Amino acid sequence: MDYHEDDKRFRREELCREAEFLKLKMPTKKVYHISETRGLLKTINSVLQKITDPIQPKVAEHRPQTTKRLSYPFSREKQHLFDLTDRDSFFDSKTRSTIVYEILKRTTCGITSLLANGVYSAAYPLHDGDYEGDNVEFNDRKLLYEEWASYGVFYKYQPIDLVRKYFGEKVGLYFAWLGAYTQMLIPASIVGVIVFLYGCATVDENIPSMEMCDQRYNITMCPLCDKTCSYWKMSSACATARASHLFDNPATVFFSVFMALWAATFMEHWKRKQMRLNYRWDLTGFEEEEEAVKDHPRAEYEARVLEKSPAYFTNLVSIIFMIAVTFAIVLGVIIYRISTAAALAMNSSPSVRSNIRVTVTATAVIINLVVIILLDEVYGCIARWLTKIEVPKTEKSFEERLTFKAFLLKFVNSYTPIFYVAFFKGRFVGRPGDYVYIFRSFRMEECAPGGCLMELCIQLSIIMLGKQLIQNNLFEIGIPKRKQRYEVDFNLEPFAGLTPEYMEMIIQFGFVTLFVASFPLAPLFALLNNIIEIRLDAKKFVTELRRPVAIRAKDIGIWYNILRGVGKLAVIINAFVISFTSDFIPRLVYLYMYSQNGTMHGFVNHTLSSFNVSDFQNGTAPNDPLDLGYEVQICRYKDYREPPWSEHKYDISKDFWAVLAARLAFVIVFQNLVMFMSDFVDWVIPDIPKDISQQIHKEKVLMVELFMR
Amino acid sequence: MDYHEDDKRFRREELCREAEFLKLKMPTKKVYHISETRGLLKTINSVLQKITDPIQPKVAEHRPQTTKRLSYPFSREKQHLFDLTDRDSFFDSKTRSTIVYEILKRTTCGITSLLANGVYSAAYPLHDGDYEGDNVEFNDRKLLYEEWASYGVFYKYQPIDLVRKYFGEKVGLYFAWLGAYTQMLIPASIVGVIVFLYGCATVDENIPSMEMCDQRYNITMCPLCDKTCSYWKMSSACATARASHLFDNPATVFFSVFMALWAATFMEHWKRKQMRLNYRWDLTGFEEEEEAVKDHPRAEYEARVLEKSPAYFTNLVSIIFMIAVTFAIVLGVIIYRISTAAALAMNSSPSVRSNIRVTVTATAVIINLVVIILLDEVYGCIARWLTKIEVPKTEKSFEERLTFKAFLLKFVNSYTPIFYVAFFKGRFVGRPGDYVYIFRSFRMEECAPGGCLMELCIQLSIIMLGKQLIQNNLFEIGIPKRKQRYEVDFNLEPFAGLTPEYMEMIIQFGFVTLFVASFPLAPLFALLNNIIEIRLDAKKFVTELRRPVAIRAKDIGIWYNILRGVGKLAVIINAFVISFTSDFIPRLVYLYMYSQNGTMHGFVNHTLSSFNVSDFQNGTAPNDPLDLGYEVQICRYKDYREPPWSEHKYDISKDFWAVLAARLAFVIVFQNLVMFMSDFVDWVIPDIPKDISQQIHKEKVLMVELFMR
Repeated sequence: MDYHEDDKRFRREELCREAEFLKLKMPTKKVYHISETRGLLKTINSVLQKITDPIQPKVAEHRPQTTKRLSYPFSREKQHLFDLTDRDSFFDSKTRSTIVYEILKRTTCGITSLLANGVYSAAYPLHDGDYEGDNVEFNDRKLLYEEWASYGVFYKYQPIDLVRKYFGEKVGLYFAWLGAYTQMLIPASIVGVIVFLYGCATVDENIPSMEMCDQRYNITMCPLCDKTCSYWKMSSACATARASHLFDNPATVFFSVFMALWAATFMEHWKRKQMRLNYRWDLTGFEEEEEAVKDHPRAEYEARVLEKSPAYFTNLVSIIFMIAVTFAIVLGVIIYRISTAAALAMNSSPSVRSNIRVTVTATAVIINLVVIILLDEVYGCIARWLTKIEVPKTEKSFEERLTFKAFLLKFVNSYTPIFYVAFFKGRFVGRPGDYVYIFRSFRMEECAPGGCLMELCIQLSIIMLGKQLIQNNLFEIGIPKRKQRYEVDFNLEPFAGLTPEYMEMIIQFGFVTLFVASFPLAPLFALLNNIIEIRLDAKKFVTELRRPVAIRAKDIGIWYNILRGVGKLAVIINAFVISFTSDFIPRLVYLYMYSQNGTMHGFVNHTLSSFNVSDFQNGTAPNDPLDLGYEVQICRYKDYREPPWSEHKYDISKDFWAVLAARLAFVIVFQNLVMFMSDFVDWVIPDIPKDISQQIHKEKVLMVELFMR
Repeated sequence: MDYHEDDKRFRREELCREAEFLKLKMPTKKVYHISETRGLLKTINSVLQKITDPIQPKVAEHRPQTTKRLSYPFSREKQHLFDLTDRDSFFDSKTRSTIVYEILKRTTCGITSLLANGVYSAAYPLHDGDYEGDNVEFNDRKLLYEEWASYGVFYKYQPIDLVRKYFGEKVGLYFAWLGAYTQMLIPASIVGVIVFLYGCATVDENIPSMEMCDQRYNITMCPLCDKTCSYWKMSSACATARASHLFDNPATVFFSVFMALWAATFMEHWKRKQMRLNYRWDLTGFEEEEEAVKDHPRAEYEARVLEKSPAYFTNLVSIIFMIAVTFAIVLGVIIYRISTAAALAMNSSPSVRSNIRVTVTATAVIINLVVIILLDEVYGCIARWLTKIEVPKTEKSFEERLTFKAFLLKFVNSYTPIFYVAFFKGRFVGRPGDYVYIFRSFRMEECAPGGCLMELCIQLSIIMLGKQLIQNNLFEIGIPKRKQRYEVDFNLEPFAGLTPEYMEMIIQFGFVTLFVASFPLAPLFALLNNIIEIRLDAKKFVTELRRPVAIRAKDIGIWYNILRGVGKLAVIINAFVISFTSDFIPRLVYLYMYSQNGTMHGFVNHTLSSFNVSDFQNGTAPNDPLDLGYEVQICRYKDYREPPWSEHKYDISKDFWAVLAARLAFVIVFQNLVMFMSDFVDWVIPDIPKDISQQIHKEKVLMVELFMR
């Protein structure tokens, strides 16, 4: 139980005589405006503040805000500056705490650096009543828990107006945006599953997968290892071919075009939605620059340079930042190197001959992801440290700049293994004549049997699927870190902002639009993550957290630029994934230039290249030839080269240049047309809606001609 | 001589009784506000209007505008709504005519459709005094002629403030923008001439031009005609090789990168410049939509549909518009076809044997350009007609939409021959085994001897150089169409807007940034056109034209979007001009893959392909073999194919695929990096300047704290 107050205060009861000395200076300044009262309880005492009327419209008229009017045309109230209710119970606790907090910022000797100084420990508004409990008299928070934050009701809409009224415009703006994201993922997921099912239908009626799964060929490949690997049948490893056609379907290209156009129309939908929201709440964009106090070490260094009586050191630490990005890349690839080398060439010790080499990939990805998740906090801390060194101007500039520097780091270490696997995997190894040795002592890396697409898909799928669960489970074992009202809310967690909360969503959006070329069904997994995530966040904002202060923002700001950036980067990278990785272009080239008939047959016989086994470099031979055939005289590998019985052997063939030319041509055409379409749907859909335009115009007319009297 | 009036009126003295009947209705409405007086003179009488004071600040306070204040902080006067001069001679004739014109628009029974109706013939403000003349008492127009509009003083700066004060914000905005364009062309031209001179230096020290100009080879090419052409020496046509190296220099690539970055920094410079101009004149962007009356056939069709008691027919005529664009393309190429066929295979008749075939190209381009310039007015008239059929909403929407539809047409017919020559010229012809016949009766077109770059350069150079002169000279032979003050100004030309005046500048900007890949030195020619053009336009606005009405705009609007569009389109098209046309990539491929040494030699011996002359299709042989050599057994052509003594003959060789792959790879890399750099310099340079920001902030502070008293 309490009376009707606004903002709390947590002092620390017992240098320290300076803490208690200066501690009473601030409330003497607070006698002038607010009516404060304090109390004594169990362990450490607290200070209380209550607003009185005759200064509250003084501060409410200090700034221009809108409140509901007296008149109402066409079944809806209108808004104006400050008049025509007169109840003395119409100021919401959100608004009351907002005004009180503005008085807290305005006077100083600010309370922010005073709070971080050590004299005060916390400064937070309280909430009315309690979530759930017994016999509460219709709490608003209880209503919000009963309608929004429970797992039982997930499929019903966001009650966005109530959450705006109770938590403020920023939090409500976040949940509104995530609502729009999850709502836009529905047709993306449905079309995703349609494309995957069309992949499932045409499995047993294609040419390449039959020709790989066929018996009676006795065709043998080159050993793909240095020492301890033998020759192997094409018909042996044929599951990966079946799933390969399940993923590189000629409908998946259509799905990629659909996804780029989907990202663009998502941007349009959200611009339109925040436009109508900024109608419904506040539209006056004349927010005062320089109003808030500056970041205090700029004042401290201004005292230093003021004693001395630079714009170069920031550029120097920007170069330091780029250095950090580069070794973030190469350290990422090093970590993938170690993870692939979790268990290499271990066949000599057990002699049990399992040699399945499938779960090895799974351990590589899992151990890999543990290293990413552990490294991520480190990169965040380096970001805060470096940005702290930079000494920016204000609070807003500090938050913006820190946001950017955090995002680059999480982008890099979160997407570098997928870039390594999708592109640079099995390209740089030579012919069986001469292998490319790294560290000048052993071979680089061979591809997966039948294509390096499977590692991409099962690696991608459990990052996007399981990153959250591995993060939540492992994060706690790692040591990461009649009752009175303020004593309840003191024991809650503090509030830290929304940047660690937006960040995961932007990266997830990356996993959607950056790799749906080789792997469809991705918006499905993002949706299944998303439904659980939104309600988990709601339960976090109600249960485990104290109230925020509700600073009134008008748009999310930087995150829209980051989304537009990722959504524009998507196109070129999907072009390279379709052309290079997906093995789609050699099928079309073989269907148009080397057909020998109408349709394709012997595509696999076209790709392979017939090495002569007598030409290894004295020790790169297989150790024990397995002799599945009686003997073996020639092995085959897939690199488009000429057979050895021609006068030139092992050189770069004609077909390599032909297929390379076709691949690059597809990159040009795809990138240009999809840039044009994505710019087109930007141009077509109006950023402003009609209803808001004519509705604010009608409101302006009725306000003026009702106002002149 | 006159007294001090503002706006004239031209009636038509003698159905007609309705003209004189309704003609007196408007001045009876004008008795209420303005003091009008009329006169009688020579041929057809006129009506005069003079403003009086006590209604003039009524209308000046009807709208918010800024006028100079009384106070001045830091050596500069400030501005505010309307107060604190009080002279009754401080309203400029521009402003007085502006207010009078607003009263002319506001009351109706509008004067615009009344003017186009037939009752009134003209309605124009007059000017003070006269340009030049004898013993004038310091005319402002005389000052402007003496300082700005004369050819004698061209190199001195634009007096932009005076022209804003005397002609208004729109005209001054035009001349300001063109000033920025011409000023930005200086370093572009200097770097252009540096690149051309670097081309001039390295002529006699290269490999390919020596190898073409060399004697002692006796190498012969295939005849390049159907019947009446013989075999020819490579050393014969060697001027075109020399100039070819003069144009496809490996420094010209650097110049192309410089030009894309130049276009982007031009956009930044002009955004910044109109920002400071909109500081100096008017910054309140809250201009009233729907204030002006609507376009009258929308009211007429609203009367029709109002009797009946569509949004599809506009889409249908948009499809009609796209049809018009397509046959504008193909008609353009047809016209080039005719112009190339101005004199074809005429060698049979004279038997004089000149056969120079150089001036033939010149006649093709000249006749071509006559056809473009004659066709251009037709396309303009179709644009006005079609847009008239569309029936838009307002005047502003009509001007915008007509602007767009005019620009597409002039873009298409102005750039289609250069697109045909640069790309599609000599690509589609086959090998000497089988030629590609168009119309199924005769051959398509061969390339120019030694490269199709010369036709591009000499065709481009005289369009951009001579289009203006041919337009001005031919345009007049084609029949294209004590004295009192208003009788002087009646005999002047009317005013038609700025769209035919912006249009030539945007197309010229196209000729700069769209084809500096194969042809440097282009900003030089644009500069030489430009200096003459700006002063010719100034002399036009002073001498041959009556005054405009000075509608206050705040930016050029649509033309900035068109400039950004062209400047963004420049990159991809420069990539294709460098890669495909410019013959730069085969030099690099030969320098890296078929070197046989360090540097290049025998590049020409590498390119040619050795056809066997015994394999023509019974009549495609040369008619009379010229027999410059005793006999001839093999001819050579440049198409990357295999010699006939191999088991495969005349097929597509390896080198064709290799060079094609290299070309497309260059297109990808160039387009992406130059998009990134052009986006980068957009991001770096601040769109807002510092001085304007802090200066308007200081003005706001001083205005408020000076205002509270």
